[PDB]
Amino acid sequence: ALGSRGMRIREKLEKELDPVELEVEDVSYQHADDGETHFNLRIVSDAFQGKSLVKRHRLIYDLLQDELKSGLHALSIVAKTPAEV
Repeated sequence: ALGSRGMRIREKLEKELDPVELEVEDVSYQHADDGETHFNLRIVSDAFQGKSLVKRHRLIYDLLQDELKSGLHALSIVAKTPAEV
């Protein structure tokens, strides 16, 4: 399935957000093993309660910043609470 970066991204989000639903989709092929440069993320987590869309976005970027500083180019983020699905 996922390459090494994809697996790290999934594990980091699982560890920090304990999401009820999590999808990590490598879409590097759309922009270019293709490099693991682009992922779509769909995360359903309690941790987003009370946070604006942009705050949720920035939270995820912060958690994954080490990837962004070493080959990860873009993340497309859908971040919802269980109450929102």
